[PDB]
Amino acid sequence: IAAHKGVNQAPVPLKMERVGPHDVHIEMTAQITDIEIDKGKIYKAWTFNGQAPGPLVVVNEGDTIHFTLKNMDPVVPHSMDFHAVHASPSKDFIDVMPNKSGTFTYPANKPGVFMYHCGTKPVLQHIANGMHGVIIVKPKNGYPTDKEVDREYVLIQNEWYKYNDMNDFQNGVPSYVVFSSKALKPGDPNTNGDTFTLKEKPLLAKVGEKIRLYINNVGPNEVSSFHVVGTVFDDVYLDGNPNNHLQGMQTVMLPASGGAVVEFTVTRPGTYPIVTMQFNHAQKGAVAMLKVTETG
Amino acid sequence: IAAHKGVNQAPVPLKMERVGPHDVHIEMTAQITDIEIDKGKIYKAWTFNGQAPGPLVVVNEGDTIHFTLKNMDPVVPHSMDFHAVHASPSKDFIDVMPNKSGTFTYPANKPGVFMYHCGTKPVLQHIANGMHGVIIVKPKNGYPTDKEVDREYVLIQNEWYKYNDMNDFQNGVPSYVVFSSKALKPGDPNTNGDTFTLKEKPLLAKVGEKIRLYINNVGPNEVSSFHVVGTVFDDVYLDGNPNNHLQGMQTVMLPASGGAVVEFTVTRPGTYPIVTMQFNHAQKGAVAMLKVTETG
Amino acid sequence: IAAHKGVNQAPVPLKMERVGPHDVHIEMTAQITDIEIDKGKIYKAWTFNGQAPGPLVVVNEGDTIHFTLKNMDPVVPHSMDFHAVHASPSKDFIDVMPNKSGTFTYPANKPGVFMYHCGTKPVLQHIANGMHGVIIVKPKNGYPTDKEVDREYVLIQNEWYKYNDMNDFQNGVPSYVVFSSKALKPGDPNTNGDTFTLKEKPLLAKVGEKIRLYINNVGPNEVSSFHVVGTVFDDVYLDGNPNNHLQGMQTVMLPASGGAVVEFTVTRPGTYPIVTMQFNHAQKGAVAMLKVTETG
Ligand SMILES: [Cu+2]
Ligand SMILES: [Cu+2]
Ligand SMILES: [Cu+2]
Ligand SMILES: [Cu+2]
Ligand SMILES: [Cu+2]
Ligand SMILES: [Cu+2]
Ligand SMILES: [Cu+2]
Ligand SMILES: [Cu+2]
Ligand SMILES: [Cu+2]
Ligand SMILES: [Cu+2]
Ligand SMILES: [Cu+2]
Ligand SMILES: [Cu+2]
Ligand SMILES: [Cu+2]
Ligand SMILES: [Cu+2]
Ligand SMILES: [Cu+2]
Ligand SMILES: [Cu+2]
Ligand SMILES: [Cu+2]
Ligand SMILES: [Cu+2]
Ligand SMILES: [Cu+2]
Repeated sequence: IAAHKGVNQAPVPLKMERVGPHDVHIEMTAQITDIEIDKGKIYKAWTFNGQAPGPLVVVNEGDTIHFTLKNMDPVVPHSMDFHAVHASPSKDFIDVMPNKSGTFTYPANKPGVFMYHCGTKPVLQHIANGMHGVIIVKPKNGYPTDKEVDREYVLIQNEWYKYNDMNDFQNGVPSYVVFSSKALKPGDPNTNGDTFTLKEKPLLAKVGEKIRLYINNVGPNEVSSFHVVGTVFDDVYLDGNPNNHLQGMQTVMLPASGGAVVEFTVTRPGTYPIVTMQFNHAQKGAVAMLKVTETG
Repeated sequence: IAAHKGVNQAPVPLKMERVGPHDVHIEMTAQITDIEIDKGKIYKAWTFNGQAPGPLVVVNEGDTIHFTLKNMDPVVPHSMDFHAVHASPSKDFIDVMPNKSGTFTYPANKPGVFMYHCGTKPVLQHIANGMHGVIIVKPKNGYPTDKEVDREYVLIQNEWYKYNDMNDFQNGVPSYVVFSSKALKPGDPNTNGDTFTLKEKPLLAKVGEKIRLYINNVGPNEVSSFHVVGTVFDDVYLDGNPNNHLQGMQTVMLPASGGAVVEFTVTRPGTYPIVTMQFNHAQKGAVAMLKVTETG
Repeated sequence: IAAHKGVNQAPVPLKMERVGPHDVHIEMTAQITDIEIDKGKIYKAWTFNGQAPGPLVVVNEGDTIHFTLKNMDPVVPHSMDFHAVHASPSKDFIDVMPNKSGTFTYPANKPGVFMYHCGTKPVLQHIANGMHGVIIVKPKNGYPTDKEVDREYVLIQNEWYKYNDMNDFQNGVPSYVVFSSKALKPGDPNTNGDTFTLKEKPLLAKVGEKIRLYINNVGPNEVSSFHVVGTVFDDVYLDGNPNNHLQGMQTVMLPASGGAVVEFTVTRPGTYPIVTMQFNHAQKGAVAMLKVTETG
């Protein structure tokens, strides 16, 4: 796209603020931003806010979201579909033109770990170029295992293809499959989908801890066989709904867009890989690390 | 196949009749029928009854099915495997020769949303050429959410490959992935697996309704990441068995042949896409539409 | 690998012995062994104990495993990752050099049907060349349906690719997808992942029996849509954990490394195929047979 040549729009922070006990404002951008997805490999991503996957959104069950998209792309329209919400797609997930904004309002009434993504045709093009992310909706009544959890992180799986190549997006294997982590609390890492960051800068934990991961596989095209090496998931909540409780899972199958809350205990000091057990994907980048120390 | 050149056997209606409180007769054909799977693209499908996927069968839990297959194909044997039934495959899912009939009897004792397909070697060839469908077995005791459901439809996902090409069937990506709808009540649409019909003629519903979909992914080869845009599944029954209850799912993973009953609320007027979130497949056809109006 | 040319190391029996009420010794080898994966096709597999998948391990919930790997490969290091165990991967799933041994100790505290595999980088290479298997951990309190089960077997699904070809392992479709059976009791078959053995020598059962299968899809790369033709699964325990109970499933979705305990009734004499309903994989080998007779 001629109008994207040389474009590298600096990341813009997510803006959120609570405007009522059950109402929250969110403002995101659509923007074109260079991201290093593998060493020496820059992808001029289509993004929310200059991150791919996009920034983490966290709301409470029952919150109505008043969402603004400011489209900084100079030529391509963009839009937003939150899987968390009840909305009219043809009214509320509509396009925002270049250099314009749009505001849409809709409720998040279901707890869980939801994908969000651009909804502009061809949606495959917009998702594969980077316009995906996660919104967490916290359950009013928590999870039954909340009191056991010592530490928590968010991990997202996505693919990368040949650059803006619709034939490859439709018909080709992914060139890379990657993990990223998005911060929940101050000091947590906040990273983009790449083959290396969570190897070189592992997530951190302490011996004996029960860890919760909020996870989503945003695809666009693949499923995930999510596994933490050296442990077993004590508890799994499919899509992060507390009712969808499984126990003692080795591996959690995630559809494209699928989420989960998974919890597991790290019993011994060391480094614990986090993989998809679809090992062709792990070989192509989808391995993160958890470093477990006596202190944390 | 020389004997299929120029063959286009007109669709023949499914025949069913109840013959006892727990016994039902079903008569289907195997026949060779041209189907427009994408605009301008005719596939000379191997079918049950001239539809691909085949006609919908609905029975009650505990019904014994007395099934007749009349093979109209001039050269290829065909057969029937119902996933709903307990049967001896080597006696009861056997081949029927060209221009012959065969009758087989077997019980449907499990509620749910089952695949059916031809069982003739190579089974991949017979399924990929179009010989797939759904049989619904209604639970004796219903589902716990029956009283909440306002409206219901059946949707089926399938792939199409290069025509009768066993190399492609085994080794290639699908050329198209598609939805079809099969009628449960008078006036419901009844369509074949194609890239366009359920876009151009959306399923219909009314604002505020709880919708039930009976769904199955018949493959042959792919899994599905089933999602209704702009809603969340309130309740999901895996394979349509009432016991396999999930709540608040964004996306339902379906194996090849996998079924589900999914229920969701449409809160606002508009058009709601129905997708697999494996967006390479959605791009290749697997998007249906649900049009939600103030009246229905 | 020059040092593997002409190498065919005869299979060595698994060694296990109980050393305390909650402690078990296991000794395995890593070795290079020719396996006929399809008629006329020899794969010089990287194996545990000369089998691919490797030998079956069965322990009790709460058993600590004192595991020794004796590496007979003349040049490549190997290692062991049991999905059953809590361990420090960077201390306990480490490499054993050629012609050396290593001993590692770790608890199996979770019931279920777990993958095991080599953990040596590139792990895809080691798994795809054959270093995969299953460990069953028997639940202390059994399964709720134990008293209904008449007969049980273990089945494992795996893929085979072009020989030691990392490009194909990462980017290619499987050349073969296969089932194998591993013995639980004397007289049970014990076979390797190949396209033919369980067709030519079916598993055996008697009319009317409830059959339990302990199943795992070891991949490396594909998911499985596991189905027994002519029946429905009465009960399914995901990953073999008794809590993860489903009923009346036609088809069980297994992620890569995913396990299950599945139970089903065979009502009539005959031969019952066992498939993945991803029929491209079934066409490429993934069909086993169950022969059901009046006697067994
Ligand atoms: Cu309030
Ligand atoms: Cu507002
Ligand atoms: Cu966009
Ligand atoms: Cu892939
Ligand atoms: Cu703790
Ligand atoms: Cu799956
Ligand atoms: Cu693993
Ligand atoms: Cu009766
Ligand atoms: Cu009759
Ligand atoms: Cu047929
Ligand atoms: Cu595909
Ligand atoms: Cu209603
Ligand atoms: Cu979506
Ligand atoms: Cu004891
Ligand atoms: Cu010892
Ligand atoms: Cu190895
Ligand atoms: Cu495949
Ligand atoms: Cu019995
Ligand atoms: Cu089938």
